Amino acid sequence: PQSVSRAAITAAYRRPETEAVSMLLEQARLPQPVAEQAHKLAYQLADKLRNQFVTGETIAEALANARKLEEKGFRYSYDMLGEAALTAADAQAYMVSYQQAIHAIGKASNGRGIYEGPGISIKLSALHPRYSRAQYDRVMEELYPRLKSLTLLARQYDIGINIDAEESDRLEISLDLLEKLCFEPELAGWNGIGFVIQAYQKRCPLVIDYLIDLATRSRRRLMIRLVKGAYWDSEIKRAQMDGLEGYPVYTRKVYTDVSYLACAKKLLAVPNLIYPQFATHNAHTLAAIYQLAGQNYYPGQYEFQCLHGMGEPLYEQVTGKVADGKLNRPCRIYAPVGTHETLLAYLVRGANTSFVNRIADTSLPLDELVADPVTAVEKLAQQEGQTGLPHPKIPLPRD
Ligand SMILES: *N1c2cc(C)c(C)cc2N(C[C@H](O)[C@H](O)[C@H](O)COP(=O)(O)OP(=O)(O)OC[C@H]2O[C@@H](n3cnc4c(N)ncnc43)[C@H](O)[C@@H]2O)c2[nH]c(=O)[nH]c(=O)c21
Repeated sequence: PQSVSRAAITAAYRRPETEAVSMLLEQARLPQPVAEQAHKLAYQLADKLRNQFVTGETIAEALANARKLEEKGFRYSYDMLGEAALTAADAQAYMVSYQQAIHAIGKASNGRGIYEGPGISIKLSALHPRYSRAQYDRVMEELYPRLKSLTLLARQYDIGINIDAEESDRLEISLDLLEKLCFEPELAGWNGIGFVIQAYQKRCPLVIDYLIDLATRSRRRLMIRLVKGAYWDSEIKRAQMDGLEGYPVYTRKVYTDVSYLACAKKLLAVPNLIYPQFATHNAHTLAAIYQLAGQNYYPGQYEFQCLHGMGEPLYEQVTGKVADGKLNRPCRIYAPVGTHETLLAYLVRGANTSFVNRIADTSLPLDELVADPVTAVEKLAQQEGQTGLPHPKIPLPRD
């Protein structure tokens, strides 16, 4: 059974890009004081940037190697990576591996809790055979009890447990799993449940409204990892192959940047209901959130996140003491754990390296690198005669 907010999500599924962008544009606005500040900071972070991906083969080794950056203010979220589960036995192997990881992480956490201590990150596609194409009934029957069991194990140790986000046609299933989990009696009062949402989806703002509703109804604070989205190519491909009325995601990168900012504001507005975790390696996005979060930061207000191997050089400037030239804002490192061989997944994941490749391009000016998304959309509208038009090289599926 659904709440009104929950039922509201469907409509936005693949709504016209011009409409979606129009609704959101001004919501992504940086106040003038904020915008100038964010630009200056963004500039100095990217400029400083213009001047290894596996944390450990086992969780014990990952934990051993974590002190170095934890001492500097970083936090960690560990994920036992590997291929999607194909059989129930694969799923169970992953289950066993997650359980063992939680005992180890919990022990190392040693009562640090869900904010300051490390946490676990899980992938639903690891926990159910052929999840990408699995049926609702079977997921609820077989996946849910695993998710609940892992979550209770994390509560026992008081560590955060985060649910990943995958392809857009998995969204609704994942939300049902989240809703049921939030009403478990044994989880009452505990706020360590975490969930990923993807800004590149047109449904994202509506998903946020539902999450706010859910946190309210279930009397908790949700830990929400806001990312841009990792599956853009395949989202575009699948909609074309299926001949849909439109895309579930934006087709221009700047639109996703606009969406991320508008969504970040919505998250920050409700400190009682949400602990926002801003996962980005983009220097402007970081700087903007930093200013948007306002004055009088406190540790439990929010955190940044990044991928191991991609984010440290940026966040070395952010996490740490102000006396040392840092910003004193925590960053949680997402740390893949497993045999280095199984790192092939990393290589498997252009779209997702937009900013990091652009900052590597020393022929690209820093000022265009850290340009305001909203301002850029207005410029595009000026040139093209209308706001929020789809990428010119990507027509609708039925074209
Ligand atoms: N897991 C997860 C967990 C953590 C801790 C992090 C930090 C990230 C992920 N995650 C990956 C994430 O979704 C992004 O792919 C990644 O963080 C890179 O984004 P960012 O650092 O913000 O750099 P950017 O500014 O260059 O953005 C790139 C981003 O823009 C979108 N894009 C690209 N091209 C586009 C076009 N033409 N039109 C619209 N949008 C376009 C893409 O989203 C691209 O990624 C991750 N991702 C998940 O989906 N789910 C997860 O659980 C995690």
